[PDB]
Amino acid sequence: WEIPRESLRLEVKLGQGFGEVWMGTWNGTTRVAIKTLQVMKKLRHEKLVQLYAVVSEEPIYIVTEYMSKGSLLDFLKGEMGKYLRLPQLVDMAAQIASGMAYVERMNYVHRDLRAANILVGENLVCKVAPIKWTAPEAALYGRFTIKSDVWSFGILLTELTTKGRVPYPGMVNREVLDQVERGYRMPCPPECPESLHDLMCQCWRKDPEERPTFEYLQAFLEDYFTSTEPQYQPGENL
Ligand SMILES: COc1ccc(-c2nn(C3CCC3)c3ncnc(N)c23)cc1OC
Repeated sequence: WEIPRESLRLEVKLGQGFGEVWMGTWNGTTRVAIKTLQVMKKLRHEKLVQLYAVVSEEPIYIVTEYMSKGSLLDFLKGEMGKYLRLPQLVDMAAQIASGMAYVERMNYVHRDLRAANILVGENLVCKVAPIKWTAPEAALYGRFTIKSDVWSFGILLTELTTKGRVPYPGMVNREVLDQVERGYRMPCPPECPESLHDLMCQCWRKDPEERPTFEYLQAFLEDYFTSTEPQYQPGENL
């Protein structure tokens, strides 16, 4: 996994803050993402951003596949938001579901699944790479599980369907926590089918063991326009 420092060229800054992320070149021939300051060495999946190489002595360098559109959150908010429509958004949701199903199967917990933590490439490829996105049992008692990730996935569906807005518009953290424990849940967002809001509701069940698996979510999302909304019609935004 270890590569020589002189094999890397750092071209453009992409982000900063703990360290930075650059776009660059590996071995003079490969566009890569470079980040400066073991799970990533074990995990492998087409919907998981792929580690390429490391420089493991301070100053440390992490080298992964390049994702050309930046974060899903940035992508949704930018020039592309205006044009995404439910079939695109449902498709991206399904890809992430697929990523998380691999994580499910491998026995890992992600713990911070949300749009800022997903990357987007060419051709709408999406890949896996604070109260408001967190399941109550996780936020309150540190019970982080795949089931709390499923909760976050529910919140990400709303980010997808509102094209990147903050969940719980106008409420502050303390307000979200209090309200959600009292049984509040986000209503159906404008022009988004009730059947998809119902999936969100399934992710936000109080009993973490009653929430759907990712394998279930992936299959539902892949099949959505044949099995669930065979008669869908694009509207003004979705
Ligand atoms: C855990 O390691 C990383 C996680 C995310 C990114 C990453 N971050 N970024 C941008 C910085 C804000 C999103 C990327 N852009 C394109 N491709 C990428 N792979 C990235 C880079 C990483 O290392 C190269």
